[PDB]
Amino acid sequence: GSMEEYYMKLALDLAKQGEGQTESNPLVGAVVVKDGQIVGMGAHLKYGEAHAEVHAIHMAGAHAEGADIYVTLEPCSHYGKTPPCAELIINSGIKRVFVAMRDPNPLVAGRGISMMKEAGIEVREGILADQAERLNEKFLHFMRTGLPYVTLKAAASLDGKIATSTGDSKWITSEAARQDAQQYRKTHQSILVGVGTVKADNPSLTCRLPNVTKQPVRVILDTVLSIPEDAKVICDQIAPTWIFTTARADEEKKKRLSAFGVNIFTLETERIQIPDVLKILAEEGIMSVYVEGGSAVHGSFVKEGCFQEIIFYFAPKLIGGTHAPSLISGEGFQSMKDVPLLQFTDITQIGRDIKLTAKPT
Amino acid sequence: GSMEEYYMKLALDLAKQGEGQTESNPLVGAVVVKDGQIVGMGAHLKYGEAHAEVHAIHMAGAHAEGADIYVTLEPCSHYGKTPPCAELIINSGIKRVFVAMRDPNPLVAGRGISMMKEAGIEVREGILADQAERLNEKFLHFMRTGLPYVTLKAAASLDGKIATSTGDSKWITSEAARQDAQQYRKTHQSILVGVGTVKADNPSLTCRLPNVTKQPVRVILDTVLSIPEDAKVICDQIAPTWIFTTARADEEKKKRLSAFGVNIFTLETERIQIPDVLKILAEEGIMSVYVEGGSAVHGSFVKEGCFQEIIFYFAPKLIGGTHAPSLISGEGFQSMKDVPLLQFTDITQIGRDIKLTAKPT
Amino acid sequence: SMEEYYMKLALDLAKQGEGQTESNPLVGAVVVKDGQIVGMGAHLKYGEAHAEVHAIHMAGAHAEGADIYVTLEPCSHYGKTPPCAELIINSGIKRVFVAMRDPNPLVAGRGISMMKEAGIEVREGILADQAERLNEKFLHFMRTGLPYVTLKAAASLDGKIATSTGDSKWITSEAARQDAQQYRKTHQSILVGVGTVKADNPSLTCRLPNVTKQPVRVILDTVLSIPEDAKVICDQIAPTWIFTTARADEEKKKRLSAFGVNIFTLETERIQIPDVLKILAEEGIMSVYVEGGSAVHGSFVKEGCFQEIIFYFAPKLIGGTHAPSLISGEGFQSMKDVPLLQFTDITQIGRDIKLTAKPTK
Amino acid sequence: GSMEEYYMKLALDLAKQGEGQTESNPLVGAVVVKDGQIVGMGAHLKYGEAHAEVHAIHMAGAHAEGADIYVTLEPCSHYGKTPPCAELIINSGIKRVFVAMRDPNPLVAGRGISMMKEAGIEVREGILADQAERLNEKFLHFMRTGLPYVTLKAAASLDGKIATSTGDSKWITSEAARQDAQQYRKTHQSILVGVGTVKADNPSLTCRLPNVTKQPVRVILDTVLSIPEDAKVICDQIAPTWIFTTARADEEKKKRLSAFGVNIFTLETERIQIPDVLKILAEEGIMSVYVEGGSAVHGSFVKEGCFQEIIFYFAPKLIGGTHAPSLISGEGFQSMKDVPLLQFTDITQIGRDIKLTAKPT
Ligand SMILES: Nc1c(/N=C/[C@H](O)[C@H](O)[C@H](O)COP(=O)(O)O)[nH]c(=O)[nH]c1=O
Ligand SMILES: Nc1c(/N=C/[C@H](O)[C@H](O)[C@H](O)COP(=O)(O)O)[nH]c(=O)[nH]c1=O
Ligand SMILES: Nc1c(/N=C/[C@H](O)[C@H](O)[C@H](O)COP(=O)(O)O)[nH]c(=O)[nH]c1=O
Ligand SMILES: Nc1c(/N=C/[C@H](O)[C@H](O)[C@H](O)COP(=O)(O)O)[nH]c(=O)[nH]c1=O
Ligand SMILES: Nc1c(N[C@@H]2O[C@H](COP(=O)(O)O)[C@@H](O)[C@H]2O)[nH]c(=O)[nH]c1=O
Ligand SMILES: Nc1c(N[C@@H]2O[C@H](COP(=O)(O)O)[C@@H](O)[C@H]2O)[nH]c(=O)[nH]c1=O
Ligand SMILES: Nc1c(N[C@@H]2O[C@H](COP(=O)(O)O)[C@@H](O)[C@H]2O)[nH]c(=O)[nH]c1=O
Ligand SMILES: [Zn+2]
Ligand SMILES: [Zn+2]
Ligand SMILES: [Zn+2]
Ligand SMILES: [Zn+2]
Repeated sequence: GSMEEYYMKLALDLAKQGEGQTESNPLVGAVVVKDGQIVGMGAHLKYGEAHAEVHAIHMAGAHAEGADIYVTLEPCSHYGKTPPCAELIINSGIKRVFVAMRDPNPLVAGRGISMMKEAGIEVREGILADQAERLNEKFLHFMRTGLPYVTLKAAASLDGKIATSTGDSKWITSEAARQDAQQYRKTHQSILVGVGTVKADNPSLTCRLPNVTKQPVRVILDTVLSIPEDAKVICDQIAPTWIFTTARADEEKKKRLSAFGVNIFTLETERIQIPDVLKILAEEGIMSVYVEGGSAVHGSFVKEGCFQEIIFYFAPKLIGGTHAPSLISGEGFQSMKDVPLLQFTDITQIGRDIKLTAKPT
Repeated sequence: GSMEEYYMKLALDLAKQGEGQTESNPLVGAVVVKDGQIVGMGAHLKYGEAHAEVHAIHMAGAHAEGADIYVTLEPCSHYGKTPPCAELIINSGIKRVFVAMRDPNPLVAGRGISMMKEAGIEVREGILADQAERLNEKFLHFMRTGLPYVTLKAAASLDGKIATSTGDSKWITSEAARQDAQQYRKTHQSILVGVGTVKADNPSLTCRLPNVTKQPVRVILDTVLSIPEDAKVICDQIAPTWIFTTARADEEKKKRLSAFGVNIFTLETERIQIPDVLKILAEEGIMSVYVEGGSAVHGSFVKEGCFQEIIFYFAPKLIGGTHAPSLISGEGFQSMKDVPLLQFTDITQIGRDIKLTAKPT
Repeated sequence: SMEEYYMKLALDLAKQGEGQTESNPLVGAVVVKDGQIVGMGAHLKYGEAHAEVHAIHMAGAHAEGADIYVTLEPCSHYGKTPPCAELIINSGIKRVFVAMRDPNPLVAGRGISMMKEAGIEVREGILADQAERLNEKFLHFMRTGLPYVTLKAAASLDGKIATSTGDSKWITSEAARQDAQQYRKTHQSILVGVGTVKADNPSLTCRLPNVTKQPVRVILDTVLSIPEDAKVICDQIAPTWIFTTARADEEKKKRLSAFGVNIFTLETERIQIPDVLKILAEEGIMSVYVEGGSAVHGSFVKEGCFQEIIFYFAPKLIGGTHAPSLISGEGFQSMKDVPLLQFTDITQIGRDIKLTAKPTK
Repeated sequence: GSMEEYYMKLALDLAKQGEGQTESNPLVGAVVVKDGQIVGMGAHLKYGEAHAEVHAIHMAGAHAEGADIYVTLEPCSHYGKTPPCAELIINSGIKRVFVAMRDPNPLVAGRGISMMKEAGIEVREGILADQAERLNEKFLHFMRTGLPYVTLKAAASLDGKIATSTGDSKWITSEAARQDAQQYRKTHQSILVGVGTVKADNPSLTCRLPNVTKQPVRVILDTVLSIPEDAKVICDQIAPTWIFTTARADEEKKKRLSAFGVNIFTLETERIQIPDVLKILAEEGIMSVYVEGGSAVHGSFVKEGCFQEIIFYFAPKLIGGTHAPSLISGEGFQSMKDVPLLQFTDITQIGRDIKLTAKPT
């Protein structure tokens, strides 16, 4: 093993400790070494609070002076919700710093390294950038593309059906699978679904796990605003509800809905385009979207190539039926030469079910 | 551990040396031990020829006197193509017999143990029973139930499509996967497909893997003989071809295909009944069937509940589209409370694709 | 179990302070609030903030109502600053998880009761074994009052530490000697009899990639016949302490003191191991890595003063009736008087085999 | 991964089944393959009985005509206890022959391969020669060197003492490891010790494992024939007892013992030389010798380099004692550069003891 590597490693593991506590902020670890001895360690633990460097340097005490510091992400240079870390590093008299990777965030891009270099501080980057990458996939993708990180999820029988030819779907996959699916209602800032789902299952789309601290944004794709006005996603006040329609939506009805706190987004088109929906979500602050329902909705996402992750749960059952609804509705790909290739990322059993996850290639 | 278990293990390993050589006969092994030494070893190597016991007892010679013998399957007691092995055992002076499991057929079951018990021989049962069962899974099924061991095989995209909405399916699963499937055209006595597949692809349905001892019987399902005599099995019958048709199956055709070697069967009904087909083959000495033909065919087998194994190859590809052929078509179950629950027995990544195999409860 | 997850994190945090705490034990601490990790800490510098202090300070306001996991009983005495148990009480923490109690019989349980008395819930035992391993040597020193002793020896497969001519330069491999180097990092002192210094003139220094400190080199030299030009007396690389008796020459002791050598004069005719151990403890040496000295080893064994024994065997055979064996000296008279040890580990390093054993109770 | 070597692996496995029934004869296996099918199998199961090729060809019946045969050893062409199998192969109609390795008996070797080739049989050879070599390690050694295959076994403390300075040896290693030691008194044709080991233990050197059959030859090294007139070996009558002595052997006493069944070999040297006794022993048919003698005896064997294998049993104990006897005494090597390098073969714990086995390189 290496020594500069052991330190960046410790920083990555320190980073993991904030997983799911930092909301929109990324996971970050910081470890200060002075005279070959660890004197400070830190991690971003809570959104809106001290960053990793702040904790590490404050712990470092007076050994901060002339010491080294390893950060999994480049020290921020902006005056946002927290003061600049780059500034804290230079004002604490840190000799040299090691950054695993640059913060793609528009208002920090490379700016944090320049701010420390011009102050004489030696900056080195690259150490374990691969794992630093695996640490904040969503945040990163969002900062680099401007579009939310999209995950598509569906449950189905082993022969690919999502219900019988009569629409029965009461028990396709076990409770263990459903419970596993709930994790995603936490790693994602929003749950996305078509109104067909609301009309059919009148879901709560809210997370029913333990660490309830910030319900996810519930997005509804409703082309002609036919959503039932009595629906949970409208009269439960449990979480933010955003609906996307077109000019074909009824003005009066549209006024009644916002009266309940629902935020409507009227698209200047005839058929809700997925790409416009994503861009708008990104612009409102949504960094991740968990697309749960609408085989047609999944179809639009798959056809336009707007997904980073695909997650299917297969049950050891066979539904059959020529007219039984399949996993992906909509247009579809004409011939094989046009169908995109994906790669399986994880195959794991959950109860009696199988969970296959794949990603674009 | 146990020495008894070692001998039975050895017998089991000897039995396998005849795989794919014993035809309809089950694999069987035997080892004779005298005064703690191995003096005889044997297995069934050729159909219609000596059984394991005949080989082992011969090799043992005078050592068979007062010795023990371990056999994987109950020693025959009838008069097929070899005199009763129980008699051979009795007259060799063998004192004790270790039997893994009894004979499948309900009429000849235990008749062997009884004879030997009558002659004063000690018969022990159960040692490595489970492994003996796996060695002749299909055979044991045939005898025990009176019907073929059915295996349904299919390959589809991750979203369960057998082809694009425009019939294209030229590239779904990897060649490595297509290759892994060939191992089934070797372990099954028959391969079954529907005429739909015949005219759509014009398959050979022949085992290409290195072993070429005999040709899996090519069973085709037709209803009116729309099968293009212009190709496939018809032309150059590399192996036996059997077609199941219905009364209204023309006349000049029915007696025209018999002109080659095609054995045409004709069902009474107007609707080809699966349970009738499996019974017909069971009569024809076919002990196992490998079904890969059309989604409809699989649908029938599934609705009828006539299958012991399901093997699905999933490619990391999303074909999508409504009207894109799915894995199983036809009737299917309308109520989710009527969908039979199966169990996954093996997950295996093959090339880029995933191989799922489930068996019924 | 989240309990174990948090203690494990506290344990891993404690490790970061290895070799940086002098006589202070390694300790980790993590503060959890509403299911979230809000504070982390470990003792990193001798004479500086304890783990509980870093963790609690990081937790900030979140400490109120929070949970804290600590690998060792929080101190409870009143020195320059408030004890850690008092800190916890003040911060508003409602539950404490302690892996193990203070080793000092006079303090054990003191911090616990101090915290319960303030209405705080205290749970003990979580990962005690690991918390025990973390400070093994420290714990032993604190419990018995003597240093933790490891005896190490390299020898041919037949028990010889050199040929009959004294030739021993490399019986074991480079890899094996490099491995043994590790114990020079984990012990505060390395010990040998003068014989080793006369025969091999070793430096007895720790030459690992990272060495912020050198272990005290202790020499047992009855008559003070050590060569004044030996490395241990001239390299100035590490402290060198010698134990002699009254037979030692005063002017020589003066010459050696001028070189920085620490000489202890025992009031006995022979050097007693129990006395040197006692004097080393009085000087603060909690661990001793004993190598050179078949006679030295013999004394440590006959007196029963070792906690662990490590033998490196080489795939070699050196004969010799006069070749030196592993443990010279008196030895046990009868096989019923020989204490039974227990193999703790068996590993192969390069072409050699490393065996470690510890006595039994 | 080829069928070519699968068949040979099989033959090897078949041959393994006669282990410890072969006696002097080597374990051999044969597989007859006709038109891609295993039609016959065999192995040498009993001494003086049929060779592998016999059983296999018989079982192959008429399928032997124009078939192949894989043998783990060159088919014998001489008339020993049974006729020539090479003759058999030919007269059977078999055309190809795969031999794994040629015969060791120089005069009796080569012929087989030649005898066959002379009949038009294509003889390929070398397949799995590696495995075939370990199968009969001792046998091949004896035939290739004319010397017995030697094994040195010893049981000592972890510090290399085989007794206390009092001579007390009342069990260093556990009974479990003592029983593990018995296995060798079953696989070696003779067990050897020095007279010292007799007039200080009066062992019987007899075997005590189920199915004892023949009892190994007991060889004693007695320089002056001072062996006690009454000793379990002299008068037990359990097993043969050979003694090697010199000129200084009392003629009277020599005669007495000869009347008791003891065969005496007098050497014309002043001291007994291992190479001479190993030469005599081979001449008398002894192919292997288990040496547990004494440290002096082991020293002689090591010094001469007269051993193929060394097995040491170490107990989790420290005996100590500068005068306690060591593992290998005698002259031994003066310089580490002179010391021969061995290689660790196997490391296995037996109860609380450790069993090390090594071989010269
Ligand atoms: N039918 C199945 C699923 N289907 C469930 C529906 O998608 C349903 O709309 C959501 O679970 C509603 O979320 P909630 O009311 O807010 O807790 N999901 C599964 O994982 N397996 C199945 O078998
Ligand atoms: N289209 C695919 C499959 N398609 C299977 C079809 O039924 C096809 O007609 C038969 O496999 C043809 O057999 P033959 O080699 O001509 O004798 N099967 C697969 O495992 N993967 C696919 O992509
Ligand atoms: N004789 C052998 C050993 N001998 C150990 C002696 O005590 C030797 O003086 C020290 O290891 C020298 O250490 P230094 O590098 O000068 O600081 N130790 C080993 O690991 N293998 C052997 O063969
Ligand atoms: N002393 C020990 C051994 N002692 C080995 C001696 O060679 C001893 O004479 C023989 O094992 C005696 O066998 P028998 O009485 O003739 O059946 N061998 C061991 O493996 N462990 C020990 O502790
Ligand atoms: N969490 C984190 C960083 N976060 C960077 O700062 C943004 C958050 O800024 P703020 O509004 O002040 O909280 C986020 O967008 C990211 O680009 N930087 C590094 O200093 N170390 C840290 O631990
Ligand atoms: N092959 C085999 C057995 N086969 C038993 O006999 C049937 C075959 O009978 P036969 O027509 O005479 O070959 C098969 O149905 C099974 O129940 N029995 C055991 O004696 N040992 C053997 O090796
Ligand atoms: N056991 C064995 C062979 N044994 C070879 O024959 C010798 C034994 O001869 P015999 O005295 O007749 O049993 C032995 O020295 C070995 O070299 N040869 C091969 O034919 N196949 C066999 O299975
Ligand atoms: Zn910052
Ligand atoms: Zn039979
Ligand atoms: Zn404290
Ligand atoms: Zn032969």
